[PDB]
Amino acid sequence: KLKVEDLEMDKIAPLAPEVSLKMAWNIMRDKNLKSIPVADGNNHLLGMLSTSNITATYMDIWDSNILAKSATSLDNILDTLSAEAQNINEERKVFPGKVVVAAMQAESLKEFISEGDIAIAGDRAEIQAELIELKVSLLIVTGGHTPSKEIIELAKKNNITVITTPHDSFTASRLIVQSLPVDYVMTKDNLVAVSTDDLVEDVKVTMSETRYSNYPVIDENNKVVGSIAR
Amino acid sequence: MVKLKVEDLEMDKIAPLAPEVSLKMAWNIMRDKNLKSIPVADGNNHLLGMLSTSNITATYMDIWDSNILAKSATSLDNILDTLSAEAQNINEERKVFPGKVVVAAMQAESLKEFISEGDIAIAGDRAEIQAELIELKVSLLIVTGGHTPSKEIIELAKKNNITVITTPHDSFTASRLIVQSLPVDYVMTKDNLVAVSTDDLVEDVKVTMSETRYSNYPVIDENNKVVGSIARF
Ligand SMILES: Nc1ncnc2c1ncn2[C@@H]1O[C@H](COP(=O)(O)OP(=O)(O)OP(=O)(O)OP(=O)(O)OC[C@H]2O[C@@H](n3cnc4c(N)ncnc43)[C@H](O)[C@@H]2O)[C@@H](O)[C@H]1O
Repeated sequence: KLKVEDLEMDKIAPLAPEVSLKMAWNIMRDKNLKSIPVADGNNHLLGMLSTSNITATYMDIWDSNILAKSATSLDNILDTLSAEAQNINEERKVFPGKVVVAAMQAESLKEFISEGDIAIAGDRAEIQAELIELKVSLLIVTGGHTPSKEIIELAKKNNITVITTPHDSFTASRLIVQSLPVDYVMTKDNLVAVSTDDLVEDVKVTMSETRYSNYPVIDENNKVVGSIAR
Repeated sequence: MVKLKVEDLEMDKIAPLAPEVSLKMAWNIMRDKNLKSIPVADGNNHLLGMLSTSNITATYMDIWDSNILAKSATSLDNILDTLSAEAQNINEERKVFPGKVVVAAMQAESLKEFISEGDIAIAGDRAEIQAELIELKVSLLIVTGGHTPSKEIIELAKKNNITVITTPHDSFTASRLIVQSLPVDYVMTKDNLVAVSTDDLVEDVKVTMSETRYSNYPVIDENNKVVGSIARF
């Protein structure tokens, strides 16, 4: 009897779970993939990423602490904003608060911005200093202007991560969402894969139900070996 | 020979989207009706194109044209809906907002170096800022925080014919949401959309479907009205 491993399959390089949506989307376009598997370091299938996932994330109610819940990393934020770090709290993995644009006056920031927040700000030293004083978990300086040495020093002392992006505040706000790791967004449950072990006749029965265009293929050990079209 | 035509097949009747409908509204309809795509049609219900999550993603993920409101002729209505905003003044002779979207974070005097006649400015409660934005002849003033501006500012707007609206959202949120106001016809697949006609023979549509491997195809009738959608066999 003919098994799935006897079928020719599409080759498919899985995404790591920690890769940004930005990186993931660039890969999906580059290969013309509507969806792509996500796998761990041992190549075990973790989930699947598609533009259905990505759009739902963008269109559906934004959790305020989404960076925290996704455990979005600094490297993800830095690549996504084409940003450079002027100081890093190297003992922090996770940015716990909400993302806020520091559009206000310095004296007013207290009311909107609190400890652990991610603050997007411009090139005003006065504003930066106050955000540092408020213990934002992350200060994102927009406009491409790296803060003064004084500000950098204040941040070193307080262990505030400070980065600078060339993008203005509107664009940075749009971009930051694309920092999210794929594992936060992907389909995980009732992902339908097929095993190299499975009989084709049985797989026809399983494809009958589901209606998807593509199914990742796994081996005896749950490792991602490819995908096949219906 | 009597041959099976598309009209003989089972098809999904989908009410098509009007082209001016916002991405936000489109997606709510799509998500509700469990669609992965949805046809876009003109007033005579002729096919203009198709919307999928691939179009939407590509547009949302592309941050490179700060001028997309202009290029897309996004309507004030769409923006109002998307930002749950209310208008305080409207320039009735303007259909199009021609500049760039910009968060007005700076101090009043500095606004003039980033913000330019025709721009779309996202601004806070500060009346000083609101009035400089109006003097700079922004095409659209969006006030954040649900802070409907003062009667003074509204009258300054009236005089200079600056459209002004107010959203409950803060500036980060307004920035993140505003691209959802784009009309579907800016975003939809237009070129190389593959449709089938009711009177097409199923035989010949089987070939077409093998040449292109899309999962669904819009069906148009013998007078070119959108009559629904058929699944790949
Ligand atoms: N006639 C036409 N002419 C011109 N252009 C056209 C066209 N038709 C479509 N296009 C354009 O081209 C794009 C791709 O077209 P299509 O190739 O038709 O793809 P699709 O059906 O829209 O997406 P997909 O194949 O992933 O849907 P599925 O049910 O498998 O999966 C749906 C979702 O479920 C999830 N999923 C997928 N596989 C899964 C699995 N094995 N297990 C669990 N979940 C899975 C994924 O999140 C996925 O997003 C479209 O976005 C559209 O813009």
